[PDB]
Amino acid sequence: MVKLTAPKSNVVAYGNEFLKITATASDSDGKISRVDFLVDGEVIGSDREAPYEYEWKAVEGNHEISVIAYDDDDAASTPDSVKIFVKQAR
Repeated sequence: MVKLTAPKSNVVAYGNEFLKITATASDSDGKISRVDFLVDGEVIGSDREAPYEYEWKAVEGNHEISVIAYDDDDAASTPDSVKIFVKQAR
């Protein structure tokens, strides 16, 4: 399983500034190999070690941020996601 811990849906963010995405992940059968971080369904990057975190260069407008945990068989969890709105670059 995976849980998105940040950001919240009301996060204040601006274009071209970095937004931190954070997630927990765990698995009672075997081991989490990585957590992928997604924006609008596109993988922006991965983290292989807890605490799982990524920074995204924010782009203005509506976006959905998600996380997917992958096990040792490289099998995917159901995603956790949040919808945000990124303001125009200052």
